[PDB]
Amino acid sequence: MNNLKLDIVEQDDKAIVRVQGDIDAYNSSELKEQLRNFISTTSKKKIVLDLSSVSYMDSAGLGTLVVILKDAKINGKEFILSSLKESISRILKLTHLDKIFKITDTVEEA
Repeated sequence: MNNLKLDIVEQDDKAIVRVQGDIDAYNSSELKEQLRNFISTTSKKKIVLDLSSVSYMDSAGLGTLVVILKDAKINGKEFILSSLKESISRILKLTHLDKIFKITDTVEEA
């Protein structure tokens, strides 16, 4: 219960958010609406969505990142992701999302 979490930080000039959970319809449901919150709450234009705890990501999870971007552009901000597992990494390049939201290995790319 209450498995999906988000570890938002801004205090070093980058809105880094360690997602804590995997992403199917039990969690993409929630990871979405909380990340749409995050995009509004976060004052840093630079979001680094650190997926270092995600491993599985379903089609509802894919569409969620596409939601998060569109809310970024509403908010006039950047949207970047980080910490790509073999799965997750593939599932960003699988729809060319790696050019849409960039991607980074680490904060040294971000």
